[PDB]
Amino acid sequence: IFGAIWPLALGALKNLIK
Repeated sequence: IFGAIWPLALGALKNLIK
């Protein structure tokens, strides 16, 4: 599920800033 972990890595940032 590597292709599913990258898309989540970008959300981890938007969650910290918003």
